Amino acid sequence: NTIKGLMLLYREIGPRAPYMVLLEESIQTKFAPGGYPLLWSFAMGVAT
RNA sequence: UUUUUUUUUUUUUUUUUUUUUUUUUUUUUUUUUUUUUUUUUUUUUUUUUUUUUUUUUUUUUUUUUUUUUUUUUUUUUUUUUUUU
Repeated sequence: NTIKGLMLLYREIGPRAPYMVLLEESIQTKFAPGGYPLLWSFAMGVAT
């Protein structure tokens, strides 16, 4: 559910969304793993 | 035709209970660390006219039958007798 909301937030940000870390947007913190540690940990499991 | 029966007799106020006694702020975490140009192949080579047959020969008028012969009037019964 949290991931689904984030994708809508990413679409809402605009053309500056991919360069969020470069501009150091405060919205970036909500995107970082830590708000969804369980799925991210599973995601890194298959990724590796 | 008709012959019975066909008023009434109880009871019918009330007696409880009905306030309250707990809890009810907070103590975590929450940036990032990879990868992400390309390396082949990619014209064509065959074949592709024609050779047969394709008139006709039979039959195809007719021969029977086809009027008629019966029957075809009628002959019974057909008021009433209780009760109410």
